[PDB]
Amino acid sequence: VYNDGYDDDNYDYIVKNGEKWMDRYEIDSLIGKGSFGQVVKAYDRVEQEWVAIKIIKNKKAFLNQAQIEVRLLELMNKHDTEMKYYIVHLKRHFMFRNHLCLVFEMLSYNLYDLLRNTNFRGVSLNLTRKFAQQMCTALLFLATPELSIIHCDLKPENILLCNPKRSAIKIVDFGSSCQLGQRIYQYIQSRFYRSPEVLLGMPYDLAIDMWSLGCILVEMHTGEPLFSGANEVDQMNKIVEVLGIPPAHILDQAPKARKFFEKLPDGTWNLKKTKDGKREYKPPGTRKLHNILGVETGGPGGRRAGESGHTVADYLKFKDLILRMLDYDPKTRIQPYYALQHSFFK
Ligand SMILES: O=C(O)c1ccc2c(c1)nc(Nc1cccc(Cl)c1)c1ccncc12
Repeated sequence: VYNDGYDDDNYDYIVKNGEKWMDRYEIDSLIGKGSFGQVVKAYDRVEQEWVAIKIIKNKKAFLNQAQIEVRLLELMNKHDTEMKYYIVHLKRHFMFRNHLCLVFEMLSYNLYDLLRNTNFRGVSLNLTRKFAQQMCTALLFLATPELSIIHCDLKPENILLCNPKRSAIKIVDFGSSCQLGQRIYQYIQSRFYRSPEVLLGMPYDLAIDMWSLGCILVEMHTGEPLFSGANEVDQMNKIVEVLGIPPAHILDQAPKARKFFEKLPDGTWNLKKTKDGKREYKPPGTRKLHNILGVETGGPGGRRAGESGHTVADYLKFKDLILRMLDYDPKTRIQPYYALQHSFFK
């Protein structure tokens, strides 16, 4: 009784291995499920190639959002820049049995899958560098004036390997993305990678992606997330643990500022008083990124100690660029063009 027997009770098209669609697509198997719906592996009998079909849920709310996602992907293809090689390519889309389907290029595993293969010990600084450089290029593509696309959900699971034996990557899942101004949501990023301006309920631009990328690169080398917030309040505190109290000029304009801080008569800002009055966090700015990365002590947990490619100078450059991506001020946060000119990329 769900789409004449084609959908389950959760608005998802029941994937039948071996089904042939529109005499063109030979569906192989289901790759995985997400909030939007499902992604399946399929062969295009026409192009004689493998593709990944993103099947949106048969529900108005999910359809209306995937329409924005399509227009954003089509607008990206209208700009034949080399930089969109770090964005996944949408080949075509169609409606099949009341489902909007997006035909993407076939890719490999996501960066979180990669971290799991290292037992979350992390990948090398050289690999992290290559991930960083491709990602800043992708962020610079979206920063193009005619585009001005905020991704809004950058996270390791949204960065895919083109091939499991190489370092090339592509950003996927633009389902939460918007163009500047046309921002429609206030609760947009994944907690672990949520920018302080979003946490504080302030206006946001394309810089929120840069913040997420900074959190991604640190996790890609250490293997564990930089800010493991169990909720919005725990998230904002774990950031303060590393970067200190947000500057007074940002907190003076944050609608949600009193969710995490209180203004002392001094004219200064400080964390709220936990009800229990107990210690759950380190004092602000006392959990140093210097020691998180193991700059002078052999890398994250001393794992890279005595190994090529992880010199003290290499970490000093890495820590500097990361601290520029983790700038509280979205207007001073390093932007993709100048991030690419950072000495960390030599
Ligand atoms: O959203 C996109 O733009 C998007 C675009 C391409 C892929 C994708 C998502 N997700 C994939 N895999 C995947 C893995 C787990 C769960 C889900 Cl739902 C999907 C995948 C695999 C291979 N090649 C391309 C893709």
